[PDB]
Amino acid sequence: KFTIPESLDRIKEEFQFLQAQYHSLKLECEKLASEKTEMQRHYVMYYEMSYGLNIEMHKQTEIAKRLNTICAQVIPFLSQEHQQQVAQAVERAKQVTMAELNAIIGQQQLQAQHLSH
Amino acid sequence: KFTIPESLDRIKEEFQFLQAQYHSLKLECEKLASEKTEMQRHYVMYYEMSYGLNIEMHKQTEIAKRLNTICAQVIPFLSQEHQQQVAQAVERAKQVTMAELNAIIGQQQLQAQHLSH
Amino acid sequence: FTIPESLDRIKEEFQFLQAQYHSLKLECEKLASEKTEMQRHYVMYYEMSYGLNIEMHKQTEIAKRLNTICAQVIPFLSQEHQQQVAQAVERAKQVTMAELNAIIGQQQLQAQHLHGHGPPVP
Amino acid sequence: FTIPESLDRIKEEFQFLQAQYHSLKLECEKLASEKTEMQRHYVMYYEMSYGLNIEMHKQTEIAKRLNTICAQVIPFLSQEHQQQVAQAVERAKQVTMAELNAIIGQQQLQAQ
Repeated sequence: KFTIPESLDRIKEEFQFLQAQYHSLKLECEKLASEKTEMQRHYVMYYEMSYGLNIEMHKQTEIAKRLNTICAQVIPFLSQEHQQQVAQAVERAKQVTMAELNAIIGQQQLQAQHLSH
Repeated sequence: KFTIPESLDRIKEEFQFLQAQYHSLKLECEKLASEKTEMQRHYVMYYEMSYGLNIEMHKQTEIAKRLNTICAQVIPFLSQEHQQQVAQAVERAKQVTMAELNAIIGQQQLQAQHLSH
Repeated sequence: FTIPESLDRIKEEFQFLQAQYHSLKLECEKLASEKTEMQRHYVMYYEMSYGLNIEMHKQTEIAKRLNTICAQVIPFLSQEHQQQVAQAVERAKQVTMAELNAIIGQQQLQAQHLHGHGPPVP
Repeated sequence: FTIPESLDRIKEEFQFLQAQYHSLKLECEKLASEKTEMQRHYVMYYEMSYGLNIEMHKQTEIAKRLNTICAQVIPFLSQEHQQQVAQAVERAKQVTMAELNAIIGQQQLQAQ
C-alpha cells in the first residue's frame, strides 16, 4: 500500500534528468558565447579594414579625377595632332581589366613578400 | 526525532529553484543566439565590403598612376610658363587633405542617403 | 502524479505510517498490561484450586472413614437402635443443593477480609 | 545540489520506521496469543475453583454430621468398645501428607 521507495526513486530519476538538461543547455550557452565573441572580433577586424580601405579608395579616386580634369584643361592648349592621341590615351587609361588588376596586385604582394626581410 | 517533512519541503524548494534557473538561462540562451546570428551577418557584410573596396582601391590607384604618367609626358611638350603651371598643378592634384576627404565621403554617403528615398 | 504533489504524497504516506505506529504502540502497551493482569489472576486461581483440591480430598477421606466406623459400630446395637442410626447416617450423607448453597454462601460471607471463589463463573 | 542525499536519507528513515512497525506488530500478536491462552487457563481454574469449593463444603458438612452421630452412638457401648471407637474416630479425622498424596493420585493409580 505504501508507494514510497518507488516514488522517491522516481524523484531521484527526474531530478537527475532535469539537472542533466540544465548542464547541457549551459554547455550550449558557453559555446554560443565563445563563437559569438570570436565572430565579433572578426566583425571588428573587417570593419576597421573596410574603413581604411574606404578612405584610401576615395583618396585615389579623387586624385584620378583631378588628374583627368587637369588633362581636359591642357588639351585645349594642346595641338590637334597631340589632342587626339592623348585623348585616346586617357580613354584607355580609365580601363583596367581583371588581368591587369591581378597583375599589379600579384606583383606588389610579391614585393611585400620580398621586402618582408 | 525525525525531521522528514522539514527536509522534504526543502527539496521541493531546491527543485523549483532549479527549474527556474533552467527557464531564465534558456531565455538568455535564445537572446545570445539571436545576437550571434546578427554578429555573423555583419561579419560577412564587412568582409565582402573589405574585398570590394580592396579591388576598387587598386583599380583607382592604377588609374591615377596612368593619368599621372600621361601628364608627366604631355607637360614637357608644352610651354615654359604652362609647363611649370601644369607641373605644379599635377603635383598639387596628388595632394589630398583629410578635410577634403571628409567632405568627399560625406557628400557621397549623404547623396547616397538622399538618392535612395 | 506531479512533482511537488508527489512529495506531498510521500509526506502523507509517511505521516500515516507514523500515526499507525503510534496507535499500534499504545495498543501493544495496554495489551501487555492486560496480559500481566490475566497472568496474575491465572496463578491466583491455580493456587486456590490446589488448596481447594487438598481440602476437598481431605474431607472426602475423613467422611469415608467415619462412614466406615459407623458401618462397623452399628451391628452392636438394639434392632431398633440399628435401624434408627442406619437411617440417620444414610440421611447424613445427603446434602441438597439448597443447604449446600446455604453453607457455601455463608462461609463466603464469613471469609471477608478485604478474595475470589464466587458461585457464578464469569 | 544536495538532493539525492536527501532522498536516500528519506528512504532509509522510512524503511527503518516500517521495519520497526513490522517487528512491533509481530511481537504484539504473539503477546496477544499468549494473553488469550492465559485467559483460557484462568477461566479453567475459575470454574475448577468453583466446583472444588462446592464439593469441599459438601464433604465437610457430611463429615461433620457423621462425626456427630458417632458421638451419638458411642455412649451406648461397653467401656472398652467406647474407647476403641473413640480412638478410631479420633484417628479418622487425622489425615497425613502421605495419605492425602497417595489419595490425590487415586483415579490415576486406578486403571485396568
